[PDB]
Amino acid sequence: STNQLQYLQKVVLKDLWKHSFSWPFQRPVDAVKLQLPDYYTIIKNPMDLNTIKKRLENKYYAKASECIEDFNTMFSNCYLYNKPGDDIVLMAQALEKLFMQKLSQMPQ
Amino acid sequence: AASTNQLQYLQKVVLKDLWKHSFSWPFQRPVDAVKLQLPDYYTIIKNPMDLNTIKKRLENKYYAKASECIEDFNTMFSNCYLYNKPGDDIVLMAQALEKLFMQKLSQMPQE
Ligand SMILES: Cn1cc(-c2cccc(N3CCCC3=O)c2)c2ccccc2c1=O
Ligand SMILES: Cn1cc(-c2cccc(N3CCCC3=O)c2)c2ccccc2c1=O
Ligand SMILES: [Cl-]
Repeated sequence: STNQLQYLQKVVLKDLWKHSFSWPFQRPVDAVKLQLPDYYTIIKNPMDLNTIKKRLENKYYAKASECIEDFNTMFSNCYLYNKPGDDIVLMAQALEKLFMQKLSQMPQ
Repeated sequence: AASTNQLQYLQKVVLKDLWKHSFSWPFQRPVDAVKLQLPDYYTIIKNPMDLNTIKKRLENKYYAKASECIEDFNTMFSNCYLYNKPGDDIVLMAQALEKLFMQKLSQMPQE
């Protein structure tokens, strides 16, 4: 559905980006820059808001469910790599909460 | 009453179908950290959550909104991801359940 894909692009992604905690998720985790020796090894499918945004712009997704899967991968990647109480985890959870709320207002 | 309809859906459809999934069994009761010999689980997982706790809260009309129940579901999953490691079987198992959760959430009656 291009309608749901449009909502994910114009509402969900925009609103997550506006959130004050979005900045660490705004581009791929650059494991060389951040000195994370194991990240590319154990996180099999890195994902971020900018990749999702480019894919929606390029009409890469066929259904909204594939775009939603990328959002969930971005969040679970962060939980899987990090530890409870980490600040990055606290930011991801606030973003996931917002994501979960805006999905509840998805049309169709 | 719109919250009630969505909570009925969460109870009778989403929770039921996750429970039916072959990978649901480790999530059907709270993680028993004593039984499982997990010395740090209760220390670092601040709000443990499981399918039986959610089932009981739905049966006891504990939630006021569907969003509060959805929060417990997400807590169940992120707890698992946060405590465990990428590639763990329990993580693969939660990811399958989480995918089903999002699929059934997509058919939630907009009320
Ligand atoms: C989602 N996420 C994000 C960051 C993270 C923090 C600060 C900065 C950046 N930036 C900025 C541009 C490129 C870049 O990588 C990423 C991170 C750092 C250490 C461990 C885990 C994570 C993580 O899981
Ligand atoms: C969600 N989850 C579940 C289990 C897990 C596996 C097998 C059995 C049980 N059971 C059965 C009855 C009580 C009980 O605790 C829990 C687990 C084990 C080790 C580390 C993490 C986890 C985890 O994160
Ligand atoms: Cl209501």
